[PDB]
Amino acid sequence: FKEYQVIGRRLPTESVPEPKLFRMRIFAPNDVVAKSRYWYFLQKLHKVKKASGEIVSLNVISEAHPTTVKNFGVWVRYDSRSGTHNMYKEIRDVTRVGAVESLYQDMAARHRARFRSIHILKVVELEKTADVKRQYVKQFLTKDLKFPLPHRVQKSTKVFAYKRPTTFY
RNA sequence: GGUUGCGGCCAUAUCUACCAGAAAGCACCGUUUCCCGUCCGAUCAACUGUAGUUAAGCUGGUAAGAGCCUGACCGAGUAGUGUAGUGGGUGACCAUACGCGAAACUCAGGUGCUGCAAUCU
Repeated sequence: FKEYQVIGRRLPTESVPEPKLFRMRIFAPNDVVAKSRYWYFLQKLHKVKKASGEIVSLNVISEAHPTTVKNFGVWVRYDSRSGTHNMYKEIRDVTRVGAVESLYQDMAARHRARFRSIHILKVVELEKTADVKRQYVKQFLTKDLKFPLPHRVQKSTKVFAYKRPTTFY
């Protein structure tokens, strides 16, 4: 994934030139999917369609500080078999892109919700801990977090081995 | 501009209710010998433009009007739908992708225009 910015005009009509312009932080894998997802999200907010309209600018937004662990709040409208829900998941990730990648998996695992079902409504780095509502984020926001990785396992490149394996760590 | 004759598109011209109309024209309007037609000179026919009148018609104007039209990132890019999938879903159906795309609804504006001929403070 990447987080494309997509800006789009509509078109110019005689009588109304210089139209309003719009902008979306589309989390799309590439220029081409960006430009879909933008228009798919436009077509649900305005009376404009890729034909009667135009993209202005793709710009790939990069994470400002991409080696800092962040608590990303994300709101999601996802469509079930039955009915469509809102949500609010929180994701400890080092970028928006990684978060929103790893949300789509988390949605897919926990709700069988495919990428095409989910909308990413808003994404937000949460400044304060406390605003982190979910327990499963909160775990890792503890004063002096130490833990082990019990039951380590070794990928032997060979078939056999003689030493008889161990899970010490 | 008004009016008349013949008109074009055929309600932006229809309808409902209330006001205004100088000039001309229109009209209502008077008469029954003749042609003419009726149960009945009302209609139609003829005669006068004389006795009268804008009351009605006709025209124009008014109405948070009915209707009619036109438009709008008003609703709705919805509903629907053409194509695509070894997409979902027990299925019923649904979601997406490339496409086209309504109607009610909501608001705004409008409410005959116009041709030829003739005529009129």
